[PDB]
Parts: sequence; structure tokens; C-alpha cells
Amino acid sequence: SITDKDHQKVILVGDGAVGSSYAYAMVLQGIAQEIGIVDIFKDKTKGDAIDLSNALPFTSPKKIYSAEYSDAKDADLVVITAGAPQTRLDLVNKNLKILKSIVDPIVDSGFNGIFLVAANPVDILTYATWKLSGFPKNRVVGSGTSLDTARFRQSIAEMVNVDARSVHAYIMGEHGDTEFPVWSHANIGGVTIAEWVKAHPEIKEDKLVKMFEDVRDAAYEIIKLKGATFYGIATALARISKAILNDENAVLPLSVYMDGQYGLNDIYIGTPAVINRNGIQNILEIPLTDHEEESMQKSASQLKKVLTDA
Amino acid sequence: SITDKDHQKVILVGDGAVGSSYAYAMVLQGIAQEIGIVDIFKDKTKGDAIDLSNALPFTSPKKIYSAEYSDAKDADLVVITAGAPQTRLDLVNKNLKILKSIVDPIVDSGFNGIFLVAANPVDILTYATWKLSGFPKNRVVGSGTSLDTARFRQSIAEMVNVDARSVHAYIMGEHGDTEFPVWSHANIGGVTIAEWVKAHPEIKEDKLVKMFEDVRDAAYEIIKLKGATFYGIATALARISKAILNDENAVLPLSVYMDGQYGLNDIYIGTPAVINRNGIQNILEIPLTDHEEESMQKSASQLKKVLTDA
Amino acid sequence: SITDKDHQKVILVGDGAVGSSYAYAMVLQGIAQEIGIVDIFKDKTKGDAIDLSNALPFTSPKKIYSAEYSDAKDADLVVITAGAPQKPGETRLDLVNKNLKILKSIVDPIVDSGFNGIFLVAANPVDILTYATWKLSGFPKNRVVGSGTSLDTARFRQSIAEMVNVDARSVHAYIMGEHGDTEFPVWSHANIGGVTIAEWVKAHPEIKEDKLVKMFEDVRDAAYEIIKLKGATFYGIATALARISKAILNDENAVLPLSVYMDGQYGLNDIYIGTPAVINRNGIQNILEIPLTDHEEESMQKSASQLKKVLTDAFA
Amino acid sequence: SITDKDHQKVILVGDGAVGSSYAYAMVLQGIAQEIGIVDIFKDKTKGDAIDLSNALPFTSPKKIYSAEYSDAKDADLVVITAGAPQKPGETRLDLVNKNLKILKSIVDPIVDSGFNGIFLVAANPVDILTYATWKLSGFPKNRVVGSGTSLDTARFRQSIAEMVNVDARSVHAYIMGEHGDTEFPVWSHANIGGVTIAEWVKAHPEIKEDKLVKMFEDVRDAAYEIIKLKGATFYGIATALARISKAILNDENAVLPLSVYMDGQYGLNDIYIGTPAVINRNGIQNILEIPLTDHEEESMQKSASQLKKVLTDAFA
Ligand SMILES: O=P(O)(O)OC[C@H]1O[C@](O)(COP(=O)(O)O)[C@@H](O)[C@@H]1O
Ligand SMILES: O=P(O)(O)OC[C@H]1O[C@](O)(COP(=O)(O)O)[C@@H](O)[C@@H]1O
Repeated sequence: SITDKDHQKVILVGDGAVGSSYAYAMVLQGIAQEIGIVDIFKDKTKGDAIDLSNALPFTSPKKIYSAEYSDAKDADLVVITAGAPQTRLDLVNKNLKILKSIVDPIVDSGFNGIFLVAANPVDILTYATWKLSGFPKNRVVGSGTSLDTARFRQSIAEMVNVDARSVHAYIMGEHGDTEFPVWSHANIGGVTIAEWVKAHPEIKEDKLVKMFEDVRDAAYEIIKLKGATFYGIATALARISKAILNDENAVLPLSVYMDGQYGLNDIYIGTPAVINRNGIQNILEIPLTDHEEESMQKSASQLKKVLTDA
Repeated sequence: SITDKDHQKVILVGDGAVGSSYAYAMVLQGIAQEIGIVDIFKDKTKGDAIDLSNALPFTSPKKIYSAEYSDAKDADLVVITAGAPQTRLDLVNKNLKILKSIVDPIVDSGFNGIFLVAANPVDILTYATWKLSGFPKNRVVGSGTSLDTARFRQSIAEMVNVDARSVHAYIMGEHGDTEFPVWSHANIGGVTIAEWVKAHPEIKEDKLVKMFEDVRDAAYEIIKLKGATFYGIATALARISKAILNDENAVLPLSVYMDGQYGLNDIYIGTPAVINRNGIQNILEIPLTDHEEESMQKSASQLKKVLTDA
Repeated sequence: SITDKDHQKVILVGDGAVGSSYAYAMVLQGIAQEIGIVDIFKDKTKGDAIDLSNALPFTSPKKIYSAEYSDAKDADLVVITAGAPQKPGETRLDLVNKNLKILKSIVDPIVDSGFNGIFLVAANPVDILTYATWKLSGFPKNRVVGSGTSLDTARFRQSIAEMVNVDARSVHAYIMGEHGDTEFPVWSHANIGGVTIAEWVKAHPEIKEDKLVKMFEDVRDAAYEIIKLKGATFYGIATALARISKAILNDENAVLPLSVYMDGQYGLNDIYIGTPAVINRNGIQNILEIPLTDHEEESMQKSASQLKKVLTDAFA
Repeated sequence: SITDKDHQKVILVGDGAVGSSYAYAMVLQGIAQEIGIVDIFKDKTKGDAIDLSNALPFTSPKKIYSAEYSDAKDADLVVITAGAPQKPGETRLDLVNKNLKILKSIVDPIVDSGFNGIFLVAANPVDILTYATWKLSGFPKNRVVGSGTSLDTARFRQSIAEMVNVDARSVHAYIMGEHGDTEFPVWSHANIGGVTIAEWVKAHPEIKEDKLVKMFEDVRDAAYEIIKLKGATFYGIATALARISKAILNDENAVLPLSVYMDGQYGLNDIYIGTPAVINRNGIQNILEIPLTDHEEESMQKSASQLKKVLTDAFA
């Protein structure tokens, strides 16, 4: 029967706060029917699989378990959250040894699905994942600025008192210090922020600048206050997972392979893209202001120098 | 890529009030990613496909269209609602000529999924569908008493003022005049109706009898009041569709093939069963009282005489 | 207890294909906890209440019943759906007057019940009967709401979505004006993931200007096409009504295209007309004034002008 | 406007792994519209409010913030989570007394705020602190609710589900008593699609009586196992709390196993203990008295008796 393939399977690599939260999000929202959890700490994963399974009588069912790389053989989706924290080039090299020890055995399993990469530094490790896996460009995807974008929208939403789902604004570039806001195209119900400020002059230019600074530095603030950041990215990863598994052709800001867009080549970087069951379908090229295009070039340039050196 | 198969496709046969409502239910609940609508009246289906597509910006996306039997080639699910209304043997023979004109071209398409049958008379046309299609027993499924059961639960729920999802009661047998309630196992939060009546003697025995009579005759009442019945069965069909497509192993009352259960053989009849992506996994055999087992035998016997004659 | 108020109640007026389908949408999505159905045809509503109730064991619970205007006393929401349709003899003014007699016979008893909630109007012609509902009810402007161009907007987005092969939730485009023949598309602000249709066409010159014009014409005329093919249109508006209902009942501050009262916006006054607006538990919070091109602003002025002449003539 | 009340507000007390996870569950499932987070550690709550807010553009909106007891004034729901844990030196009575000082310092200011909603208690030891919360708050019995054996019950169902390979939503089995070492399974009424486990074992004699005993032991001891493997347990109870929260806020009349006040049921009095009960916007509506076997009724009596001795000793 053809319907024997109506069983969706995710392998999660990394059972820290991000991965564990991701899994919980998938459980509550009933996305996928199987989650295998892989981590160096086998006892932690066993415990989490049980704790997560305890939730299932209140949601749709799932097979959940402590897993091994070899369980990726027939998986739809491999989600990588296992990122060693911090020179930048040292950080990269350290995470490359670890990433290779994950990707190689996964490929050897026979895995033939989509890689979703969230480990920091995400754009770089997305490129590294593509390079190591030998998979096509469109089937290796990074979370990129999906979270920064969410943070940006929520910030705007709170300022104007509107549901964030009605706010449309991007953060683009390499996720990190060099990312930038696309104010030229940011809007609320089609009314741009430039037009919004006209109609509501209480909103000072300097508020908007600070708003983006707060977004860019949001991880530092959250870590300072509570030790770690995880609910945002977990929620984003589940959103991306759903777009793939329900074949949505949704537009999301993701780390995607650059083949000419924005005058860039041979890096993964953050931009809006269309995604479905087969991964990336279209890379959307927002036409940026000169100011904005300069930010993109700088972000890309610095990123590319590090990859080449790496 | 393996994820190229994360696209779920339903072909609906019959675009009357039942089928149209089913489709709407699937749209709102975001179940499946494609619905092809097939009916003799091509203009009606074209119109419905458009009207249903107009809803999609408020839900998850779907490809929806007026379709042909040949579009079942790669479908997960074929839902048959096309039932000519009313001797009983005449009714059957009439619906068999029509059913054959549907099933044969669907099989010829290469369809290799699950048949879900709702056309009346459902248990008989479920058997006929199995016989005509040549598919395995567990991949031809009828809606059976899923709707009668829902009606029963809601009736009880209203009487005791409790959420129907907390009421557990079955109607079994052949869907129609000979179906019967399983009071022996019916309960609310594990407290049986027999035990409930003990604790709440306001509930008269004669109320319960009438309650089941009202259930058995519910279609006649609804038709008399508003011309047709459709929201219940559409909702049930969508529930069954979800159990299959999300591989739930849910327990539902369905028309399933009898291989010894209740001392019955070689008919489709209504009983609780476990269902998932591969259709029927287990037929549950409720142990009935003598009174209840007699009702099952009679229901089955009459049904079997009609099939044999047919 | 304060939580005694955590029970949401909708009174639906009109149990035709729109109202019935609305109710079904509310049932499946679990939106309020009580739906009373009111219509001249009491048997129909009794039958629908039962048929809808049959769905409840698969969804969250609800009290559903055939209802009377007096049941609006403590309702959150009154949804009005069944406009008397235009007969081939009649003028637009005739259609309005006919529907005003009927509308009054609904709104007055509802107000007399003590109802103190929000009116959601979908009956055609919607912008006019939204105004009439405000005028008859005496309620505040922001607590009388029409569905306006929410459906036309959905149709527009889905059309674009299909052309570019993208999830319509990722397409952001409005139809504005009076819902009907004089409505118009806001191409200047329409976009897909922030890339405008003007910018999209630059990158994809296969997309001919004429395709876009026709695409909007097909949207404007969509009801005629659907009615011709299957007799009636209902799934789109029912779904929209349920979406608006959810924005109110879950206090969302969602931006939707709705028929809202005009107090200067677009250089218009004292009509209800279609534009994006922010809506929550208290009804309309902000009317968004999209800054239009000259061409687009002209369409809005014409739509408004014709609408206003009819209202003025109607109430005299 | 009456719809000004269509804004649901939860105050969470305790921002440990349970409370935080609860809040996240409420966010993802779109349950109330406002969550105020209260904890001795103000920086933690500020950070969580932000981190949770980051999720909102993917879900329905919510106002989320670091909060104070006085923010309970107009709350629907107060959820209490962070019991001070038992130190290796201390008696059960010591644990209770310690948690009573703390609980009082929470409940009194909440009551003083004007809060007039429902208390949902999850702090361990839950049945006792549910009673203490009732006693301290002065609220009615049916508006103070503990999570009781809702989680143990979930664990039990999932265990059975896994053994028989069936969706746990199709498994109907309770754990009852005081949540903890003295709780017990109700095999007599446990079933899968109406077929009892006694009847299931008849049809499937592979299933050994000893497997079932161990299955319950594993459930009873599940917290110890999970804590041993990963340090803490939280996803199960958070999910349960969100389920109970939804039953209240959507006025469901759902049947759940909860810690409820005993007024004769099972021949018990004046304790909170775990049994199925019907719950809606006004809290507890019916306590369901499952008729137990002699063996099962004995377990309930023992569980209750030990619990009652501790409460009596505690309040003197
Ligand atoms: O993906 P984008 O460009 O931000 O748009 C996503 C959002 O669009 C929406 O459809 C609403 O936006 P608009 O209503 O202005 O079109 C939501 O469904 C969704 O959360
Ligand atoms: O399929 P059955 O036998 O009626 O049970 C289905 C129902 O069981 C439930 O889990 C609740 O029933 P209980 O809470 O008594 O176990 C619901 O999730 C679901 O609607």
C-alpha cells in the first residue's frame, strides 16, 4: 500500500534545552509521528523520551525514543542542534570536527531526507553540513534569521499593539552581529513602517534603531536574565518542520544557498525563501535600498572570508 | 528525496451535501494537501473547488479541483459518498451498477491506497467495494456506525451535562434499523450508565430506551426538519481520514470485515476497530450480554441474507 | 466567580447556506461555546442545530439550539446573514429599502433583549446593511462590523498564490472599497514575502500586465462564476466570518479588511466601507489608512461616492 | 460592552521547569490571552517572558510579563507550581509546614489583590497543598483544584497504549488516591475502546498478570526514574496543567482526574484527593465516584487515611 508511507519521522541531534523544547513543540502541535533523540548523554535522552511521552495522551500520538545515528535510515528530517559554544575560526573548526562526527554516520545510515540546521554558528554550519553531507543545496536548510525575524516582528507588534502575525518584517544576513533589518519592506497590514511613522509621529526614529539593536542583542539579554535562550528557536524549528512535512510552500527567512542572489555566491545566508516537502523551491530576492544592500554585502563578505579560511 | 512523498491526496467521489461538507471539514482542519472532487455534475464540482479554495487563506494550503477517476492513480485515499436513495434488494442492485462504474476506473488508474465508503447502505456497499476492487479486507473501510455512535454519545452528554469526548458508548451492527446500543459497556469517565443511574435515579429506564430510539431514527428526524443530514457524517469521515493519514491507531466504530468475531463471517459490519495508515489493524470484539449478542446476530443475519441474495 | 464569564455565546441570524456553513466552521474550529440559530424557518434551524450537534464528539463541546431574538440578552456576538436578494425588477434603492424593513425587525428585538456585544454583519449588500445596523442599533461605530472585502481579499490572495505557487498565507494583498462591482485591488502594496507584485513582475517578466488585470476581474466577478456553476457561494464567507469571530473572541488585534466607519480616512466620511483595520474583543481599534496611488485613490472615491449617494437617498 | 470580558488571564506562581514549560504549552496551544509570571527570582521571570514572547509570531498573541501578586486582581486563573522540595533530614510533616509558610505568603497577597477566579495547584505535595490553598484562600471547594493524579493517569494510559499498540486517547484508565506512593490503579474500570483490561487479557493471554502489576509499579515510580535519568520531570505535568486550564477556560465540562474536596465520596471526608471529576469555567461540577472493588476501595481508604493523619497533624 502507498499509505504505508504516511508516517513522518524526525531524528533530532542534540538534546539540550533547544532540542528538548523543539521536541516538546512537535509533540504539542502534533507534527510528525516519530521522533528519535540522539545525544552523547544517553541517559538524558532516555529520560526526555519518557517525559515527552507522558504528554501524548493529551495530544496526537507519536513514537519517541532515545536514538542512534543509524535510526536516520528512513527519516524524513534530521534536525541538528548540537553546537559547541565559543577566535571565530577556532569556533568553526571545533564545531566542524563535531559536525562531521554527526553527518557522516547519518549519511552512512542511508538517510535520504532534509537536513535542518540550528547549531551556532548557523549559516556556517549549514554550509559545512551541505559540504559534508554531499546532499543537494535545496535539501540542506538552516534556521538562519527565522528567529531574529520573529523577535523583530514581536517587538514591532508590541510597540503598535497588533498581532505579530499581522506584522511583516525581515532580519537578513548572517545570523549574528552583522545581520540587519529590512525597514524598506517592513509593514503592518501593508502600511510600511515609514508610512506608519508619518501617521503616528509619537514613534521616534531613535526608538526604531534601538528596537533593532535590542533584537540583534536579544540572545545576550535573555542569557543574562535566565541562563539560556530556547523557546524562540524551538518554536521556529517546529514551524519550519511543519512547512516541510505538510508541503506548504511557505515563505520563511532561512539560511539558503546563494547562486547569484544579491550578487552573492557559494555561501549559505539568510533571506526569505519558499519551502516545501522537497526543501527550498525559491530564493526570494528582496530589492534592498543602497544602505540595506551594503549591510548584506558586508555580512556576506565577512562570512565568506571565514568559510574560505576554514 | 524520501520527503517527496510527504504530500497527501484524497479523491472524493460524490459532491452532494455530504461530500462537499467533508471537503470543507478537511479544509478547515488542514487534513491532507490535495482533494480532487469527482461527480457526474462537472459544473457543480468546479464551483465547489473554487468556493472551497476561497477558504484556504484562513487555513493551511491545499490543491483542490474538479477531478476524474484517473486522478486516483497516486491517491492515498478514495472516499465514496455517491449513494442512490431508495425493495432493499433493488436498492442494492441499483447501487451496485453505479458503484462498479466508480470502482473499476479507479482501480484501472493504478490507485493503490485505502477505500473509505460512506454511501448508503454503507455496510453492504463496503462489502461490494471490497468485492469489486479486489483490495485487501483491511484497506476497504466503511463509516459504519461511527455517526450513530457520535449521535449516541452526544445524546448522553446532553443528558448528563458532560463533554461528549468524556462519554464512551457504542452503537453496533449494520448501520440502519437493526443497529443496537451496547449499554453494558457504555460509560462516562469509567462510570457505567448502569452505575450512573444508581447514583442519579432521576434518569428513568424509559428515557434511555427513547434516547436510543431517537438515535436510530435520527436521520428521519433531521431530514424531516431540514431536508438532509450531512454535518455529522462529514465530520466522522474527516475524523477517520485523519486517523489514517496521521497513522494514529485510533479506535473507531467502523464497518470492518468479519473473520470469526462475534461468531460472524464474510460480511462487513460495525464494531470498534484500530485504524492507521495501513487501514484496519485490529478488530475489537466487545464481549456482549446475551441480549446484546442476540441483536448483533439478528443484524448480521438479515444483512448476510441480503448480500448472498444480491 | 469572575470565570463565570468564560463562556462565549454567538447568536446567528439567518440559517441559509452561509449561516449554516459559518456555524459548522465554528464547530470544527472550536470557537465559541454556544451558538443560538435564529431564522423565520424554525424547523430548518431545529434540524441544523441537531445535525451540527452530531459533529461535537469529534470536536470541542458547544450548546447549539434553535433560538429567538431574546436569547441575545447575554450574547457576545450577533452575526447577521440572510439578506433578501435583488429581484430582476428592482433598483438598488429598492433592495436597500426591502432589507431595511427586515433588518429593523431583527435589530430592534435584539437590542430590546439587552444585548450588549458586537454586531457582525455579512448580509448583502454588506457595507450598506452594516451602516443600517449601526444606525438602527444605536451602538458605537467600532462595535458594528461588516465582513466587507475580507472574502474578496481572500479570493485575491489565493489567485496570486496559485499563479506564483506559494501558500496564500504568504501573500499580502487587499481588495478595498464597497464590496461589489466598484471594489478595487491595491496593487501598490500587494506583495509576496515583502516583494511587491511590481517588483515580482520585474524579476518574472513572463507575468503580463494583462494577466493581473484579468486576475482582478475574475476576483470581482467571482460570485457570479460560482453561482453559475453551483447555485450559491458560501464556504469563503463562512470561513471569513469564523476568522473575524475568532479575532474578536480571542482578543487578537488582528488586521483584517472589514467594513468600518469612515471618519476622515481616505477623505471619506459617514459611511461604512472596506479597508484594513485592527480588531479585538472590543471591536474596531484602528482603521488603517493605506496610502494609495492616485489611480487607486480615485477608485476608492468613486466606490465611496456611489455608495454614499445610495445611503443618503435610502435614509430620507 | 460585554465582550470586554473576552480576555483570559492566567497568573503563574513559580517559574521553575514546570511553570516555564506550562507557560510554553499555553503559548503553543493558544490558550489564554495573558500570562503573568511570578517568582522570587525576578530576573528569571523577565527572561522567560521575553523568550516565550519570541514564540508568539508563530502562534496566537498573548501579553506575557514578569508579574507581581497584585496582578491577580482580575485574573481568571492562578496556577501554583513551585513546592519547596523535601531535604534528606525532614519528615513529611516538616515538608508540609515549610510549604505552608511559603504558600501563605503567596495566597494571602493574591486574595488581597481582589482575585476572584480559580486556583489550580500543582506544587508538591499536591493534594495537601490543594487543601492548604482552600483553607488559606477561603474560596469555595469547587474553585480550588489540584492536578492530583492527572499526570499519573496519563502515564498509566500511555504505558497501556504502548503495550497494546493503540493511541493513548483510546485507552481509558485511572490512577486514584493521593498523588504519590499510596496511589493505586483502577483496573476494574480500565479499558481500551470499551473492552476492559480483564476482558483484554482473556482474549490475549500472552499478557501476564505480573506484567500489569509491574506496569503500575513503573507508573508509580515514574518520577524517580525520570529524575534519575535527566534531573527533573516537567513535560507531563505542564501538559496536564495546560489541559486542565483549557477545560476551565473553554468551559468544557470535561472529565479529568483531579484533586477534589471529599464530601462523602468513597466514605471519605474533608480532604482533597484524586478522583475523576467534571470541570468547567466554574471549577468542579461533579465528583465522579467510581464504584471500586473491595481491593481497590481498601487502597483508597489507606491512601486517604495516611493523608488525613498528616493534614490533621499539620493544622494544630
Ligand atoms: O510570511 P509573511 O510575509 O510575514 O506573512 C505571514 C503571515 O501572513 C498572514 O497571512 C497575515 O498577514 P496579512 O494579513 O497582512 O496578509 C498570516 O497568516 C501569517 O502569520
Ligand atoms: O474512543 P473512545 O473509546 O470513546 O475514547 C475517545 C476519547 O477518549 C478521550 O481520551 C477521553 O476519555 P477518558 O478521558 O474517560 O479516558 C478523548 O481524548 C477522546 O475523545
